[PDB]
Amino acid sequence: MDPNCSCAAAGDSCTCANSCTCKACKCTSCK
Ligand SMILES: [Cd+2]
Ligand SMILES: [Cd+2]
Ligand SMILES: [Cd+2]
Repeated sequence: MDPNCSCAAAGDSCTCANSCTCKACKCTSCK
């Protein structure tokens, strides 16, 4: 369930290099 952003999990491999989805991503790959 991706509400606004389900990244910054530390360890896991988020996919913010292809196409971001989070509505409120805070990853350095999408500011
Ligand atoms: Cd990410
Ligand atoms: Cd992102
Ligand atoms: Cd995110």
